[PDB]
Amino acid sequence: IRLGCNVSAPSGVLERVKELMEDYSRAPDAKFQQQFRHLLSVNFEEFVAETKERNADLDWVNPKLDERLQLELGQRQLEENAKKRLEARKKLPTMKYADDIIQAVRENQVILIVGSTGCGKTTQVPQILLDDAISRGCASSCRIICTQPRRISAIAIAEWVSYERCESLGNSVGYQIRLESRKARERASITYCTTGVLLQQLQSDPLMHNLSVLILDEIHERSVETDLLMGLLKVILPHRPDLKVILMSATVREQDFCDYFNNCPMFRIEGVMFPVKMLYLEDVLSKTNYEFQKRMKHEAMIEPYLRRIRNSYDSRVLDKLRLPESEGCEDIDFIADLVYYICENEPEGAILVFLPGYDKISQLYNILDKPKTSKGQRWRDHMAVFPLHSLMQSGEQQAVFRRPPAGQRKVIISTIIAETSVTIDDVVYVINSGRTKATNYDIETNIQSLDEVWVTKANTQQRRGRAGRVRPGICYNLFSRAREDRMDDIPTPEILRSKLESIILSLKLLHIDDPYRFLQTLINAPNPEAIKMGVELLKRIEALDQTGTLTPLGMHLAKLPIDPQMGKMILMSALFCCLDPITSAAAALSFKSPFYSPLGKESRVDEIKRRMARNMRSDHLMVHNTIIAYRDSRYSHAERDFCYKNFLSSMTLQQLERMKNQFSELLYNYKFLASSNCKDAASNKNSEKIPLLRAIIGAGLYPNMAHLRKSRRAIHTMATDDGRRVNFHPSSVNSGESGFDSAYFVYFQRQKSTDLFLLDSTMVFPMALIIFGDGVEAGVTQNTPYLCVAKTYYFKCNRETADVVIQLRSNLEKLLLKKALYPAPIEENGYEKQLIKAIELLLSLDERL
DNA sequence: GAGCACTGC
Repeated sequence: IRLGCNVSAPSGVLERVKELMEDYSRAPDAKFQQQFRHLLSVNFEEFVAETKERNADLDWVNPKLDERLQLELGQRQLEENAKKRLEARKKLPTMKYADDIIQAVRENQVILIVGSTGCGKTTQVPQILLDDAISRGCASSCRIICTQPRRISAIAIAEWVSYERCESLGNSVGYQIRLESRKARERASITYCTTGVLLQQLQSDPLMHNLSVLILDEIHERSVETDLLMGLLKVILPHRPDLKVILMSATVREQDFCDYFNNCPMFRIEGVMFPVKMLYLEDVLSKTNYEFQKRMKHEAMIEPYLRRIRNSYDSRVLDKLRLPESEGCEDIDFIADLVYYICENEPEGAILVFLPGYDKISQLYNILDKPKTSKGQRWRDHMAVFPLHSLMQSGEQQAVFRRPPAGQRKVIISTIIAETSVTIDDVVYVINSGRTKATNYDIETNIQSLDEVWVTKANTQQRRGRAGRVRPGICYNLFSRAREDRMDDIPTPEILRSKLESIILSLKLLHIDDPYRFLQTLINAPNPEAIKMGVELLKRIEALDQTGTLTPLGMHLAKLPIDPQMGKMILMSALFCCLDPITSAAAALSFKSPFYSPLGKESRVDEIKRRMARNMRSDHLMVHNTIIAYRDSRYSHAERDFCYKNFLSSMTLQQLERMKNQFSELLYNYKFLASSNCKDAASNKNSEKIPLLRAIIGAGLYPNMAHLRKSRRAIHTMATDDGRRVNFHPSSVNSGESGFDSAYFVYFQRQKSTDLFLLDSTMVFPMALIIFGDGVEAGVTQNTPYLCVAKTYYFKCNRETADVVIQLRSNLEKLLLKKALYPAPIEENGYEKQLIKAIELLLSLDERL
């Protein structure tokens, strides 16, 4: 055991802390406690009966509305606005199958519709079912929900379908995503939403009584949400005979979902796309004749294949396939040369280059922008080159979508973001490197890593279609067919990649209390060891008790749309009156940083982050300072100038503001706050006390702790609490800095790439970790009295301070349990405030002097 | 000294 710095507090402070604790100890309506007791006392059969009675609205129909919309449909089908657009819709393959889909839905609870791009299933199926219900005089019984994986798709599809019906958004078609909606009319309507919106609405309507038809789209992508939804339908559907479900998939292991729901009926609907010829590395080199130079394994892969194709290609072409760097993106000049090849030959059209990540995008951009080869210098001024990455601004401007100036060919250098998330319509040419990056978690070492990997066959098939939107395209794959043969069908289903705390907790509000039993019923069952890791984390933050039963705190956290650790932090910031900085930190961790990282500007970005961090040694407080400065720029009508100078996305900043406001409104509704405004002065009295903000941030990121031992940019010797050496990620505001006031840090995420990095950190003080943490005990190790935290970090502490801190923790636990069971704002002059004051006083001792 | 991509009444 190694003893750390002395945490003893002065007698004058100890005296006041004990006065404040004893004032707190002299303390003597709750509808939340009755709801929590009721949830725990009902079995699943009762839960089902009670939710039926509470969501009965769809038991009510409106015969005059039914008659009126039937009449209006028949009439307006003779108007000349529709009946053009109806003849155009009938060109969509899905409309050929309308009557068979109507009949199959009528005869089956679940059907599956399988189709590729252009088939029209997403826009036409909801309309077919809606117009049939209206035609049959059933209109007001029809409420159709169609889930989408992505926000932008929910909006765009809803707007398109609304236009096809000659309606403004909000009549028969609507959309709902998080914090934005254009709601359709209540009945005889189609709503497009993100899958997560529907999952959240299950808390109020767990058996889905409030819709007649559920359409799950893009299930072949195997997001957590749709995988979970399908598992929940196995619980729900036996209790909902009248509910209809239409599953929708691209043709990517479509049979999995058919098998998963008994053997349900499956429609295969043909696509509409222009042909895209597929070339592989052998064909590419046979065209360009590019010459390379500056385990194997690989040799066992390529040599049998070179035998099979020996007569179809020149031997010098085949011989290049034996070079391991011929495949993938390992040689960027090879890729640049293929770009030049397409620029010289082939018809006009844009080039879309799929590369794994930021680093290789930067390399290809620099080669094309500042070429060393004469062939490149000829082409430099004839290309319009756009790097595309989730951290770069290019996707948030218009230029990459519009056609380039005449005589210039657009070249887009992209990550997987342009596979689905981002769409460029004038692309005729795709260079598919076959490489992406993936995050991998190793259960046994508890290490998350980011590794360059081969893409899957489904990825290659998706990238190929990206060349066929306008005219016949070409897809150049930078690997051999032998490499393709070795690729997996699909990416690992993301639920096998996921941390499970939030899911397990949310299931409790649906009365699925045994997560081992339910998650085993998914299409791919997560590792039971990851479920246990999820349950143990939830017991550690006391969202579950030691029996695994939901606590009052756990119920509150399940009702916030954020990971429970950060939900806890937000709730603590309400009690400790730091709401605004803490919701900023939580929202940035839950969503993302507002900072861009544009090509070549990375040291400039580092300097901006430094200035926003204001020497507070926290990436989390840095984000909040950014938000404070962003508000000032709006108040100054300097918003654009501010975002430009500081490399900030105003779109991300505005979304972070919306999320902070959602957290504030929910806490207000749950009676933890007197005001719903996250800036409200009452909720923020402590928001400029930095040691208090470090304490609350620590309370949320605990137990992820690190300890720095080191001197010198500076070199760092630092280890997380598990003993593994780490460094701050270079993008972090603590990388390379020296002179930390404290050697301790908390962090949200640790990740291995070239080193084991902390991607974000806040410098913290021991006494804060001790007050809000666990594994706390006082004792004597050598002859020195100590106080420890997590049974890991042992601090010199005298008896007087130890006994007061241990007593403080007991009262804090008592206060937290009571606020969770009986939510109410902490009154300024009351008993509970005196315990808050005791803690503020102890934490203020670490203020920067 | 480095950052695949989604998302929440």
